[PDB]
Amino acid sequence: AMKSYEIALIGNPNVGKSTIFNALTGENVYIGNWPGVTVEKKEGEFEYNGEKFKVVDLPGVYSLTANSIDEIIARDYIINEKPDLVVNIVDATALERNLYLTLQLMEMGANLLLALNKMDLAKSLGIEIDVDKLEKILGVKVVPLSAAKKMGIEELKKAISIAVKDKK
Ligand SMILES: Nc1nc2c(ncn2[C@@H]2O[C@H](COP(=O)(O)OP(=O)(O)O)[C@@H](O)[C@H]2O)c(=O)[nH]1
Repeated sequence: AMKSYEIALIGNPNVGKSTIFNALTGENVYIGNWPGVTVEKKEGEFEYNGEKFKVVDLPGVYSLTANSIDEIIARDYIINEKPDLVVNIVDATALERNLYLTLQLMEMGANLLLALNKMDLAKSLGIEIDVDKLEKILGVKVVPLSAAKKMGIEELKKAISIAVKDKK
């Protein structure tokens, strides 16, 4: 009946991935781990419009090399599980370093959406981001938000429903 999609959340540690995951899924959540390791695996889902969205939280990583079991898990999933959409959660207060992962993600031909979190913190720290320039330079859609202050989440949901169609 209801059409489904699979989306993955990935970014550096401490960017608000857990906060965004909870905001998107609420009570619909299973918590376990990846096979044979003590790396936590969070999965949940939300309904938006008439469509259903399975959300997998990938391990927080700084790059997608193979220097850790986390990078391995994350890379294996992105490439071999082929999610309809990778939501790359990026911290606006440390853009440069967050974008290292982003570049690798683009390399892999991930269907990508950029969630530029912590806009409040950046503003309060005097950090300026030209979101439009960023969107332009990367050729990826950028959704500014502040998940901890419950701002932009709805915007994000909408952008997700739109971005998954870009896998076709
Ligand atoms: N200022 C601010 N803090 C945030 C935001 N989102 C998350 N945080 C805080 O950043 C810290 C780490 O967030 P968390 O979701 O646990 O990050 P994760 O490690 O990427 O999963 C927590 O203290 C959050 O409250 C935001 O939009 N603005």
